[PDB]
Amino acid sequence: SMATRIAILGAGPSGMAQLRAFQSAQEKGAEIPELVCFEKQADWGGQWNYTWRTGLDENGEPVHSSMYRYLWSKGPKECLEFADYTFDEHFGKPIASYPPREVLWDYIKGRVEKAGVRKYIRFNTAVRHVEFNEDSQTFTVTVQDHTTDTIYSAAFDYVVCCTGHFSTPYVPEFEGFEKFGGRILHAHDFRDALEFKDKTVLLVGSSYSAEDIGSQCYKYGAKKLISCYRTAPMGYKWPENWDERPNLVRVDTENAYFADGSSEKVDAIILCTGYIHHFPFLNDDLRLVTNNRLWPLNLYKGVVWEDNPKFFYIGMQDQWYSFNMFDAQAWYARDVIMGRLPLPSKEEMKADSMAWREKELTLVTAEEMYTYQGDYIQNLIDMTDYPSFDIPATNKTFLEWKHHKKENIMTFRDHSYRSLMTGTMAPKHHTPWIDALDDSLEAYLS
Amino acid sequence: MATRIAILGAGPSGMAQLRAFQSAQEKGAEIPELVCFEKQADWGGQWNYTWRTGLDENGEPVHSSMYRYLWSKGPKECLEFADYTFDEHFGKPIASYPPREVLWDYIKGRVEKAGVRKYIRFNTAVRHVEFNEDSQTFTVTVQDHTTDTIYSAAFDYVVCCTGHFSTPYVPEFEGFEKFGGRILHAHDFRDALEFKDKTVLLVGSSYSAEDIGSQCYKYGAKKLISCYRTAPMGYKWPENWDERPNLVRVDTENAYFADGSSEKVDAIILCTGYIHHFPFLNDDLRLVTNNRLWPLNLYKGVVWEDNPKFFYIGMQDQWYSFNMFDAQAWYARDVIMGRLPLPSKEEMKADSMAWREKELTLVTAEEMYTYQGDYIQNLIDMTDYPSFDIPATNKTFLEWKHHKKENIMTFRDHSYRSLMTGTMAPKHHTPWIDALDDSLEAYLSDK
Ligand SMILES: Cc1cc2nc3c(=O)[nH]c(=O)nc-3n(C[C@H](O)[C@H](O)[C@H](O)COP(=O)(O)OP(=O)(O)OC[C@H]3O[C@@H](n4cnc5c(N)ncnc54)[C@H](O)[C@@H]3O)c2cc1C
Ligand SMILES: Cc1cc2nc3c(=O)[nH]c(=O)nc-3n(C[C@H](O)[C@H](O)[C@H](O)COP(=O)(O)OP(=O)(O)OC[C@H]3O[C@@H](n4cnc5c(N)ncnc54)[C@H](O)[C@@H]3O)c2cc1C
Repeated sequence: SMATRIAILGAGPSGMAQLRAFQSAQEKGAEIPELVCFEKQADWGGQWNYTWRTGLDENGEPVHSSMYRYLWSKGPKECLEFADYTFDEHFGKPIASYPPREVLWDYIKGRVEKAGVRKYIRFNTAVRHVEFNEDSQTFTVTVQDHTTDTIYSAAFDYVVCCTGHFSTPYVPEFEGFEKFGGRILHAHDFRDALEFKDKTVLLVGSSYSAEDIGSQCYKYGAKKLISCYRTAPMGYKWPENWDERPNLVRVDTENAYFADGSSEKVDAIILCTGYIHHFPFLNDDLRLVTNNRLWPLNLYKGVVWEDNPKFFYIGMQDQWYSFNMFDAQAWYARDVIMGRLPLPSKEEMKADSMAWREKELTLVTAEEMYTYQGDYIQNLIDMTDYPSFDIPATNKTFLEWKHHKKENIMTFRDHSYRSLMTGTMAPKHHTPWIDALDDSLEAYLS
Repeated sequence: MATRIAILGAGPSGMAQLRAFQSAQEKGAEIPELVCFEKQADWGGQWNYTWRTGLDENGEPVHSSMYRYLWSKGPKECLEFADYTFDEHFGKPIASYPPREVLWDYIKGRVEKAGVRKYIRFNTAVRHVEFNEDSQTFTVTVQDHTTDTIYSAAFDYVVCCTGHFSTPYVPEFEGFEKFGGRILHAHDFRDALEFKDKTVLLVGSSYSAEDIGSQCYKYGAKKLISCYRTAPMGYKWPENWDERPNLVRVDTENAYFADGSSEKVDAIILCTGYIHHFPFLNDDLRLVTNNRLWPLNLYKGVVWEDNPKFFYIGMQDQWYSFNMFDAQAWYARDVIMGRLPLPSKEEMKADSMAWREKELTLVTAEEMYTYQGDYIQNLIDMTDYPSFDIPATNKTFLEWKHHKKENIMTFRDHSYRSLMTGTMAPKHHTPWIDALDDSLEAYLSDK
């Protein structure tokens, strides 16, 4: 109805938030651009759409989801609630604070099922190339539609990139991998923990993947777990059959050797070494290059590409906050696309981003980090009609979560926190984490 | 010479393409400028083994489907280069079914001698090829992973040598989303010892199934089941390996089959083939076909009929391999160089149709490899590729077929005669089943 045409790449949480932002503005009576969203999977959800598939999907594209069986929320759900679609509204009842994948998946779909935005999406279509033409001032987006096996392009006035940054593995090599006889994989290819039942598992890395894949491995009966770190130990007090050591240095037919001179028989090695920002459809003029951090550079307000401000990136930061961060972002992007918030000059954009980067470098403690992100989110929601929830109250919730993890890393998921949107407190779940062997939504909600 | 060629990939076909040009210039011709792009850090293609699975370190798809303990699948006598013999490379006779590392060494040998490595830009992935109608040139856009830059270059011709056995065809079966063992495609199979003392289901009834089964067996898998969609492999298997009708569904631990059987299974390996997948090509340049002896739209099986400045090498199914690619690369070379002019689109189409009509006739393995030999024969008669004896190579194939029928676990223990040198291969020092060391070093010593 407005003259322009927008392309949204990806229908993960960020892609869905972006459609939702437009749908919301129009429901309040605005005229909005034409929307096309492209998604390579057959259904929306992004990471949350679980697949048994590993490696390359059935059309030959990279498998996107890194999620595995038995995965549950990693932080209080109370911290990732939508300000415009509460947990109360979706579920009709109170539920525990750390829901399984399927439940959280259900929740986010619910919002966009209600919004009726599914119709903007062309599923099973992979983005191949985006180019900007200087003379028309438009982007040409080329895609492959895998349902018809045709490749075609279309012209757009703005492009919002919502393709995530936790799907292309960073996989470093260690000496002797070419002759190790057990399995080597990246966290990205981890599926069923029962595959590692009665086995000795090495996890390389000291971040969330290593904490969590370790825990699932443990909880489903891995015989022994070794996890090893490059910089500093995770530092949690692990179960009896799990130990932390200095980094792996080499491997041979059955054995792993470590930097402290230890050595051990190992059955499988899981690289929990993170991901890279990888945009294979973008040229150097549009393509973001960064490591995982709270403040990537060259994004104004963390979302506008400074070299071509008709291009936007959603959710490319590291994530303490997640779902409502993407909303705050998508709402911003929407508003600038729609002319409601004009942009400053390239010089001020750069100055502003530099200030944000300066402060990022200041940050030492987990507490400072999520607060920094809250400060960021706060800035965004103040500029748009996103409902402004209570950021400091969400920070306390993060703080409590931090503590519970320290107390006992195996039972942090058994606690409860209060919604910052509704005020409702979460009930205890009906089963302790360690004993809830059934990841299904059906079991979680009975 | 005025023009500029882009060669995509430095596997056996890419290397053959470089070698054809180098050869022509060694006999005194002026050749085009050459750029070859390879995404891996070394040449060899499938033969360059990687422990990596899924996506490689730059984020590109892992290319090699090869696994530890792999050896040649047919007589080496059948895949010898007519211009670089096994005798010349190795300085001695060797057995007929060499390991991966040994064949790898042999093909690199030819191009190390030719000095063509300097044309290649390694660690560079091809992203897009476009043809511009107004300049009549191709713009090839690539990412260099050493510098992390994306750039383009203009070319007059493009030869595509990126292979067709690297993007898995992976079908879904009911209940995969809840099975608790591993699911993988043959593409991701690396060490057989990962399946020691385990029960392994192999879905499929072709070469991957035969060979991944055999490796699994030979390295001590407890039990093997292999199931087929159309017809059984039909070989007489070991005692802990059986063939059944197709898998229908799966649950937490169990596999159920079409004949009503059911079994506890540890790992499922899909041995279901690959797809021709060219993610850098638009519909005007992109070949779409299933695995076969005669894909359609390739004139002489190499020239893209819709834009004859674009060429495809090694896109057929492979009885013959390495010297088929040479026959082709030499043909492509000669057309690109002006030595062989092309007919009209109409005759290209008519000729291709005739070849396809015959491909539909083929029933027996013997007819199939003979067809391919007829095809190869046609190509080498048009270029100065040395014409070896195709009928003699056909016999070798035929003997190989027999040995496989007699005993599927000892076909690799036989020996055949080179069709290039006449030399007969010696017996290997170790029976296949007992040769647990896949290394070049072990294969070439005398114990
Ligand atoms: C293993 C794991 C566990 C996590 N757990 C939690 C958690 O418990 N809590 C939490 O808050 N966050 C968690 N996260 C963070 C997660 O990043 C966010 O929750 C959320 O998934 C961000 O979604 P997104 O839309 O930005 O990207 P994604 O969820 O990755 O989705 C991006 C979309 O882009 C599509 N796409 C990509 N490339 C193309 C292409 N070339 N063409 C077409 N479409 C394309 C993908 O198919 C996908 O649908 C987890 C992440 C991982 C990897
Ligand atoms: C598991 C397996 C076992 C086999 N065993 C035998 C055997 O024993 N005997 C036999 O005769 N044949 C065998 N083959 C057949 C095999 O196809 C040929 O031997 C030979 O490897 C074909 O070489 P190629 O150059 O055509 O393709 P490939 O060997 O696949 O090489 C193609 C090259 O293209 C490069 N490439 C692809 N995409 C890009 C890109 N986008 N950008 C840059 N570079 C790219 C690749 O990295 C690779 O180097 C086997 C095949 C498989 C899968």
